[PDB]
Amino acid sequence: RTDCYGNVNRIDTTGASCKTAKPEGLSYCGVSASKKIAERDLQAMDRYKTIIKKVGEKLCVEPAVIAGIISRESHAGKVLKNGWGDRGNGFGLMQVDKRSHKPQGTWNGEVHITQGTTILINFIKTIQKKFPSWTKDQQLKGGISAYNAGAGNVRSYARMDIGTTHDDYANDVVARAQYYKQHGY
Repeated sequence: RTDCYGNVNRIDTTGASCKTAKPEGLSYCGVSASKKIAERDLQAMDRYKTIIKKVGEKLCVEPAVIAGIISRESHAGKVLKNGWGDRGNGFGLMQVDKRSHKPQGTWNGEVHITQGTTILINFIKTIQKKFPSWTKDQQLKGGISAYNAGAGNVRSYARMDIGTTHDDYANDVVARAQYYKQHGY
């Protein structure tokens, strides 16, 4: 159903770096900061809950992981302009980069979340192949990190997020995702 690629609850996380938290207005960092940021985005997220869950169920990925990416990438659409990110390259709740993939659908619909989620799954698969001695959940983590920085950037489990935006991509996302999971996603 939703567990084909792992369980976010089983992944270890150090959460948001201060590079991510500060700018969001927090005076502290880590897992609790991630969750606080996730909570500030819940109401906006809730607007798309049904769709997030429908796509997760379709593709056999946890809806909370999709929600976590959404929060991180666009704050559930709050920082977008007609679906575009501030540099004009990312499109949609999940911020598909127009330079790498032609964007499909409306910015906040099922087509878009499908596309973004598919890209994610492809990164997961690549990591599964690249490190077949990792556990499924570890692989999920690596797939999320790659979503931000590419598969090439994942050379180990411990330092995967170095080189991602704020050096905390997946750790942050996973912490946000754990908050979501707690909230019915």
